Amino acid sequence: SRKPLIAGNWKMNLNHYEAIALVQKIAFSLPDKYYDRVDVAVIPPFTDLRSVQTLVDGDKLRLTYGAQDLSPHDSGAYTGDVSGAFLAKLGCSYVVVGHSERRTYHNEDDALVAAKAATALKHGLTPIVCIGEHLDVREAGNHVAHNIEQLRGSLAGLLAEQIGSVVIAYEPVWAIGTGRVASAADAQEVCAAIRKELASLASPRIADTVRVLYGGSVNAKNVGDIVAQDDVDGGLVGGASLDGEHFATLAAIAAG
Amino acid sequence: SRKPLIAGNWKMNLNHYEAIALVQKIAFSLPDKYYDRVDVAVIPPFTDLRSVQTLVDGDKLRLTYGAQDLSPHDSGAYTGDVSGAFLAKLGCSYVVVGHSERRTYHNEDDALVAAKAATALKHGLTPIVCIGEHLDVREAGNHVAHNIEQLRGSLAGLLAEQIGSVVIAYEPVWAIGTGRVASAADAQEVCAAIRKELASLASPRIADTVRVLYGGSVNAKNVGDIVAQDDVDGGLVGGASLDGEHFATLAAIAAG
Repeated sequence: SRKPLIAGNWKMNLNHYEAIALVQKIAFSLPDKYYDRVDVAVIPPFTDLRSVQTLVDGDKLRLTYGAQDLSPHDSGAYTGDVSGAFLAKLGCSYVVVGHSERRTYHNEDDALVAAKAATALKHGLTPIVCIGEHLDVREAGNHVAHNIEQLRGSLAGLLAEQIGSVVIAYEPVWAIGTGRVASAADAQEVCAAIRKELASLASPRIADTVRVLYGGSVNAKNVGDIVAQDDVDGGLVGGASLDGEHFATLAAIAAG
Repeated sequence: SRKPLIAGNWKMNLNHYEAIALVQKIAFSLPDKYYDRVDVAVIPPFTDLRSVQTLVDGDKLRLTYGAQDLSPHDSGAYTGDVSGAFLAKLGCSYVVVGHSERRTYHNEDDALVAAKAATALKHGLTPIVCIGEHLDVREAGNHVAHNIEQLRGSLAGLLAEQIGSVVIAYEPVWAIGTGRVASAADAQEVCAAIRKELASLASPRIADTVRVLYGGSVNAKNVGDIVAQDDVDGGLVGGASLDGEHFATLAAIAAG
């Protein structure tokens, strides 16, 4: 089976002591037994990573953590940018690449996302490679093909075993601020097509190991229907990740 | 007089262990008498800031520190981005805005830089507002005017009193990787024109308090000539900032 993953994208929220308080809310809210059945990760801003790392390692917590971006380069004259080497040294397990906010606000195209994914893997990090279509594509009925094409572009250059080392997240961007709602069936249709394409880019065996997460709006009342879907392996969670009790509840549901 | 400022832009270099080692080397290397004569700051990657804060505060160091960028927003759905609220809580004194590398690699324009400067000030941070012309402009002889227009655009929206709370850095981008070399006289020409413009944008009294740094190649061989100039108040240092002894040496020279 694929072990489900519930990863909380905090976005640009929470300072370093707020970070510690949130991680403690989660740790003290989620019964230990659940970790054998679900992987649970927090994804704080860069500036919170030291604080989270030392809490998680110092208290031997079973939650893992990650970052929200990284440079396609390893080091050098890139003022403002953060290397995957730094994230690795901090013990990060995951790094989000290609989030729709970065694609939109920061002009990140598929090729850059692919480069970031490769660099993540060079530093032993698991990239969470995000894809998803806008409402115009969805309305045209071309959402499956568009997602496949975006996946191919965002994984370009990766070898089959490298594909086996990524996570994919499907963001139904067409359901953000448009008033549209993505159903569990909508999620399953795309995540099934993702897995079929991964089987081509790698192998069926490898595609069957890759976690494909839902990255739309997740809460306690919809998470179970979504993660119950055959090809959906968890969630890249937005706003609910900032409420420790709520986030713990998502993890418990995804576990069983 | 204006007290000189030597600020070390680490760029995308040094993990959190290396950051600690470097700051301790700097503190070991720079005699305490020098801080009454020069202000010294380190500008690490985001992921090193907590580590640097705890060392500075716990060792009661006289060096200060800052970050290499920030969002124009305070919080929200900006995956990957870092808030000036976070930087303030980490005890940063400075934040670099509009570094040439961000203008070139990340498409930041003067208006974005001005918004970042304003947001830095809202969080009690001193923005280091970077400007500088590329080779084509220098080769045309229009460099002063180009810099003054960039300065005006990169400080747009700031009130006269807020201009008193910024630092300016002149980057001779035309001499960065081109084979051209900027002299101390070249720095003084632009820095004097920057101050003249600050006198117009703000007032002559405010302009005489604003630190204007040189942000080209600074090393132990040229720092004295640079800081000797009438309108140059220090350096935004690159690669020499990564060697604790060398960096301490720069500060010592800048101090007398």
